[PDB]
Amino acid sequence: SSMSYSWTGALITPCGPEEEKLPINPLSNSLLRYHNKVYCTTSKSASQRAKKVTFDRTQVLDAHYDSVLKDIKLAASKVSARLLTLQQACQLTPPHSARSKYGFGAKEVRSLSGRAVNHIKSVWKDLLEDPQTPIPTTIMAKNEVFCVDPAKGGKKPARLIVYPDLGVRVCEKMALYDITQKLPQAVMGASYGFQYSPAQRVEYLLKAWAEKKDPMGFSYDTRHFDSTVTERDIRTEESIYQACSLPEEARTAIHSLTERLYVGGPMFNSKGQTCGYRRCRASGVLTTSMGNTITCYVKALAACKAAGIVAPTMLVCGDDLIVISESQGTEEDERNLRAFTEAMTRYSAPPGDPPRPEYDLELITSCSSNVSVALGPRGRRRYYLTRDPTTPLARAAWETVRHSPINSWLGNIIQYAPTIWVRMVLMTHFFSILMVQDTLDQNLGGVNPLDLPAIIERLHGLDAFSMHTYSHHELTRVASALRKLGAPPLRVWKSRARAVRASLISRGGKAAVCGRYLFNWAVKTKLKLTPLPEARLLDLSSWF
RNA sequence: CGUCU
Ligand SMILES: *O[C@H]1[C@@H](O)[C@H](n2cnc3c(N)ncnc32)O[C@@H]1COP(=O)(O)OP(=O)(O)OC[C@@H](O)[C@@H](O)[C@@H](O)Cn1c2nc(=O)[nH]c(=O)c-2nc2cc(C)c(C)cc21
Ligand SMILES: Nc1nc2c(ncn2[C@@H]2O[C@H](COP(=O)(O)OP(=O)(O)O)[C@@H](O)[C@H]2O)c(=O)[nH]1
Ligand SMILES: [Mn+2]
Ligand SMILES: [Mn+2]
Repeated sequence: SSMSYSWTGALITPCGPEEEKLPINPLSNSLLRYHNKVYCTTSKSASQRAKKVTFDRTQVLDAHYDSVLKDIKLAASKVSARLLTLQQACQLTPPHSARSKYGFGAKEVRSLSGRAVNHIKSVWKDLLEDPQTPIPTTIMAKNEVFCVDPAKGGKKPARLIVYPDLGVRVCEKMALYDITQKLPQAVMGASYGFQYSPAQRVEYLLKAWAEKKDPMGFSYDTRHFDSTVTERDIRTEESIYQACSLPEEARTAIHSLTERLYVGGPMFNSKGQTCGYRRCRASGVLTTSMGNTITCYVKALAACKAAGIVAPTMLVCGDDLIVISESQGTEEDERNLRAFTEAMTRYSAPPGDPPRPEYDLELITSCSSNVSVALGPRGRRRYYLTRDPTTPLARAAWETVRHSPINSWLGNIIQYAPTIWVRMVLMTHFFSILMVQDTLDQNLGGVNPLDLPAIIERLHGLDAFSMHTYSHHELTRVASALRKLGAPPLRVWKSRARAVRASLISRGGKAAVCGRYLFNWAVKTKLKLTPLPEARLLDLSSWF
């Protein structure tokens, strides 16, 4: 049947010179040694990611799909949505957003400049009326930093990103932005993944897993999920959008966006030639993150009934997904997950790595993270969220003229602040750099470094300063990830942080706070860390 | 490029 893409042969060009590493990486050449292993996915490789994602999709839905889709449309019934004033939509355009062909950019859209407000008024007028003629879209390579894995091919090709003009993107928010805010939370309930915070996700899977008389979990993600999206899939997506209370102007524009934009259309490279025709999800539209999640919930929930997964609890975050269900004996469980994958490929959502049932919560990985255990200050099992530190580390060493990595360090130091690798490797190197730079209180990312103990206690609680025995898996992984990248062994970071703690305490003030809290683990003789006044005297909602 | 915390 349908082919996800049909190419013209025109290279996917780069929309701006690509960064090259320098002969000295001054910030990270103490963090790790093997810089030759850290790469970035240029548009050269885009040529070859194209091959990976072009193929012949063919679905075979069945009574299990159609039973789910029906009650999901019944969830959609209880949702009331509203249009978005052309102004309000312009106000939600991101500040660095890519400018429009027709001479105006994000700065002009957000300040309601006259020229932009008229062009968008006419785009939205072409959206109403003309419901058939496609909307031209642009196709970009996406540059990303990784570590080479010789096992799995050496260097990943660049993911492909496809987006309409800026005029169109404001119109999408008009038609669909309010939908996105309500629909998934309504159709999927507690199974909606983006809803939870890192601590909340953990509390969930822990509850889901103890609620079983004999738990069994697995994760499933589909391969090339943007490409496995058939046209019927998108139109059945609209079928759910339209099931809510919409002003009639919404339905017209929605229906026209689904035809002219979402179901496919031409594609042009940054140079401007014709590049191909797309017949799948264009990753890079408003619905992308929500369509993905909803479609995935349907196909998943369908396949759960086909295979007979019993009492399953779910957690969908886009096309990543995890099911904690009731074990049916080992050898039925293996048979069911094959039925599961079987349905999921008859739904045009084949897997990547084939799923496998696991009976220990640490071995399930969804959204590039897993759950592990450590011991808390009192001796209690503390469950946190961790990951394979390979890619965060490779990114800590990405250092060109344009890009500086200190953001990458903080972004992970916060997100994964309880993990052994952050506590010992990232935090040690972070303060070790800023004390020497003497830039120990800039405003990196709208954040101040000297607040980290307060921020961390706000988000992960005081135990992130006092967690000590680490799970065997997590040790072997951290140890081996450092080894893979040239970084010192954990032993060396223990000594390095012992000293970074010294300079921090001795600097006094808010610095000495960081030294005693973030590096309690380093000292021979701990200090009993009490809560901080800023466990509420810190606004809990600047990003969370 | 889009969504999100
Ligand atoms: O490696 C990432 C990541 O750790 C952090 N980052 C980016 N986006 C987010 C979100 N949504 N939540 C949490 N943390 C985030 O910063 C790194 C990305 O920046 P990068 O260095 O890759 O790009 P540039 O060098 O072009 O720009 C420097 C940025 O650091 C800067 O723009 C800053 O504003 C990043 N930043 C956000 N940026 C953004 O556009 N939107 C957001 O909502 C952002 N939120 C945050 C939140 C925090 C806590 C930080 C530290 C930075 C953020
Ligand atoms: N626009 C955009 N979409 C993304 C990005 N990453 C993931 N997605 C979407 O979410 C889906 C999840 O895919 P992923 O698990 O990252 O890898 P894949 O399934 O092999 O393509 C993708 O097909 C995209 O549609 C991104 O950086 N930008
Ligand atoms: Mn995937
Ligand atoms: Mn995924």
